[PDB]
Order: sequence, then structure tokens, then C-alpha cells
Amino acid sequence: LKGDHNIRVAILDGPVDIAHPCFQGADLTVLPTLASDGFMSAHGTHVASIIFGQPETSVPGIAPQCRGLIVPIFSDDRRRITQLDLARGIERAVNAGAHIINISGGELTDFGEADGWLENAVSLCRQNNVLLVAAAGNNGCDCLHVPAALPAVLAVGAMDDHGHPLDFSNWGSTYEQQGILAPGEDILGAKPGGGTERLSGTSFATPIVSGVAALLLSEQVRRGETPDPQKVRQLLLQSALPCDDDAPEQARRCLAGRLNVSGAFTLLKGGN
Repeated sequence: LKGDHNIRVAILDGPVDIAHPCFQGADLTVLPTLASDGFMSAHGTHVASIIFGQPETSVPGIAPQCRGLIVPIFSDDRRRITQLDLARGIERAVNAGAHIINISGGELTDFGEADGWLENAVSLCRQNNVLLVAAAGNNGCDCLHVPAALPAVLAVGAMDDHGHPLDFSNWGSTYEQQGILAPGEDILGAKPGGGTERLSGTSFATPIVSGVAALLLSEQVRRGETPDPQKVRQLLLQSALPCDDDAPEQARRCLAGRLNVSGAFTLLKGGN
């Protein structure tokens, strides 16, 4: 349905072109820049447009009535982004009142290990009932990316138009528990400098899930219930649908299952 301006979704990424016409009418707050992978998606404008693009523009977003918090994870956009850079960004978003934090990037790890600063920032989200939604990664293996594999994070893999996991989408074991597949093939979004394009990757599946999460929280608000991002995560996981057959793809490549928006809303009402 519709989002809600009291529901706050943070985009943690590289540069975002807020002047792109699809954001005309979007509710966007830009936090100031402070003094095969990377935590920046390289597609901040596109990612943001998936959620906040306005209904009659070149990119109709999923939750255009939600409040957006644009959080830079960089000081110099050419410089490598560290875990402390990311941890600071998460902290800033929590303190700015984020319900959901979208991280469309990540780094390939051994088994989901992370530096203390990042562990602590993710723990903070958990302590404050903030939902972190993070890209599974595009390495095409039994593999784990760092924000995505951390406790209480909702990891997002990529499936095609026909509901099948894309070969490039990572399928590490922790994702079987906390990962869901969302559309990740040729996803429409804004280009910096104007115009639009369709791109494939877990970077683009991620904001679809963040947008749906924002819609679920928005429905809580109109129901007179207090927004509960960690419950919404549980509902997205619980309603996720099994992949049709395992004779073509794999059972493990399905993760916890496929994003099921109608099922998630049914579960939100305490239905069957």
C-alpha cells in the first residue's frame, strides 16, 4: 500500500544524486559528510530511487511516502570504505531515528566475522529495535558477506523474474536462517546525472526488501500498533516461500525462501 512519513528508512551508501527528478516530492534528509565487493554499492542514486522514487516520475518507488535518511559512509568517495566508516554510519542512522537501515554493499568474509566496531554497531540496532537489511553479495558461492551475515540482520539475495535464485547470489549457511530472495534481475532505478536504467545484483534486491519492510511498519502505524522492525524481519522470514523445484537449482540457494509480500501482510494481521 502506502508508506508513512513517521517511518524512517536510512540509505547507507556512496553519493546519492538527490536532485534527480524522481526524488521531486520525496521526503529526504541528507546527513553531512564527516571529517567484487565494498560497503558502498557504487549505486546510491539507484538504490535510493527503488524506495523513494515518486509515483508519477521515471522511477516509481516502493515506499515514496516514507521518510528517507541519506547517510554517507564516506569522506572521500574515491577512498576505500572501512568497517569503522560503516559502523559510524549505522550509529548516525540509529541516532537519527531510523527504523530500517539499508546497506546495499558488503565484503566477502570467511564465516561472517567482523571487527568489533561493526559488531557493536549491529548490536546497537538490535538493542534499539532497528532493522538492518543488507546485500548477500554476488560471488556466486557458498559464501558470506559481513554486514549481511551478522546477528538479527536481514540478508537479501537476488532471484530472477521467474522466482529462481540468480547464479551470482551468495548462499552461505547463515543465510539459510536469516536470508531471503528478492527480485534482483534488471531492477529499475535512477542514474546519477539523469535518466534511468535496469541493473542486476543483490544491491538492488536489498532496497526492495527495505521498502517492503517500510510498508509493513507503515501498516502497523495505521493499525494503532507501535512500529516493530525486528518483528517485521521475523514476518518476512516466516512468510518467505519455498523454491518450486530442486532438480534445476539448489535447495540451499533458496535461503530462508522467496520474498512474499501478501503472505507477510497476512502474518502481520496474525492470520493464516
